[PDB]
Amino acid sequence: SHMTFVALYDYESRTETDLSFKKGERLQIVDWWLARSLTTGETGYIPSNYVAPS
Ligand SMILES: COC[C@H]1O[C@@H]2O[C@H]3[C@H](O)[C@@H](OC)[C@@H](O[C@H]4[C@H](O)[C@@H](O)[C@@H](O[C@H]5[C@H](O)[C@@H](O)[C@@H](O[C@H]6[C@H](OC)[C@@H](O)[C@@H](O[C@H]7[C@H](OC)[C@@H](OC)[C@@H](O[C@H]8[C@H](O)[C@@H](OC)[C@@H](O[C@H]1[C@H](O)[C@H]2OC)O[C@@H]8CO)O[C@@H]7CO)O[C@@H]6CO)O[C@@H]5CO)O[C@@H]4CO)O[C@@H]3CO
Ligand SMILES: [Cu+2]
Repeated sequence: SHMTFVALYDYESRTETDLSFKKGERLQIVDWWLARSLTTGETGYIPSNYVAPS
C-alpha cells in the first residue's frame, strides 16, 4: 500500500536498465529500485533518493 512513489526531480536514463522520469511522475516500486512508471508503463531501475512516497 506504501509502494507508490512520486518523482521529486527529473531524471534522464544513463543506461539500458534505468528509467527516465519527470518530476511529479508516479512510480510503482516492484539505492536503485525496480519500478514501473504509472505514466509510461515502462519498467526499469530508478534512484530511490529521487522519489518519495505518494
Ligand atoms: C485504445 O485501447 C482501448 C483500451 O481502452 C481502455 O484502456 C484505457 C485504460 O483503462 C486507461 O488506464 C487508466 C488508459 O491507459 C493508460 C495506462 O493505464 C498507462 O499505463 C499507459 O499505458 C502504457 C502501457 O502501460 C505500456 O505498456 C504501453 O502500451 C503499449 C503496449 O506495450 C506493452 C503495446 O504492445 C501496444 O498495446 C496494444 C496491445 O498489446 C499489448 C493490444 O492488445 C491486443 C491492443 O490492446 C487492446 C486491448 O487488448 C483491449 O482490451 C479489451 C482494448 O483495451 C482497452 C481497455 O480495455 C480499456 O480499459 C478501460 O483495446 C486495446 C486497443 O485495441 O492494442 C494495444 C495498443 O496498440 O500499445 C500500447 C500503447 O503504446 O504504452 C502505454 C501508453 O503509455 O497509458 C495508457 C493511456 O495512454 O487508457 C487506456 C486506453 O487508451
Ligand atoms: Cu504498502
